[PDB]
Amino acid sequence: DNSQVFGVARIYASFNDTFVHVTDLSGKETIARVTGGMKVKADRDESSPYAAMLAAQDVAAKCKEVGITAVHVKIRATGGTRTKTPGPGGQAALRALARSGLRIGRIEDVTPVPSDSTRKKGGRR
RNA sequence: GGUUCUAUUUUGUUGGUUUCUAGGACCAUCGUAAUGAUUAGGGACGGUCGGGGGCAUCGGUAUUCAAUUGUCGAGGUGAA
Repeated sequence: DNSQVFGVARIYASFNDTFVHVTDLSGKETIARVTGGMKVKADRDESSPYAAMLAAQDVAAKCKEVGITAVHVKIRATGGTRTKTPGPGGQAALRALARSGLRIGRIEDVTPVPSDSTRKKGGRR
């Protein structure tokens, strides 16, 4: 209904999850599809870029009803849902958008990056 | 007994002239003969650099908490 011709998307990609939403050019959503929303949860068997491509592709089905052309992605973290490889999966979503009738606008890396990169130890909550 | 005059020396005091001696303030230059390529200390004037200091403000990103919308499972690990 909205017919917002471009919009942003943050690709969240933690170790188990790879949902892909695609919002408009202002902020409010219209469509997000979860990894569990693509039927699977089995914790260890959630990692790879291969099953993560399917969850990110079912986004395009309901995104059709609005009609977003250029999806401008912001990748946060790297992981996804698995059928094969343990480890990365955030590269999956970019392939899903590119294979559908949706277009890529720009690729941005939007991560909380510290200066020195360790795991934290030393101080409160 | 001593007085008086004259000459000389010494001590104190005063004045003109001649000659000689102490003491106080401030500043220039570094010459050459006795260890041999020496501007050794403090700055004033005029430009200049820096995350040196303390305080008072201000801005941005990320995280967390609280409230509200759209949307249904996640987080961890070598497996758990």
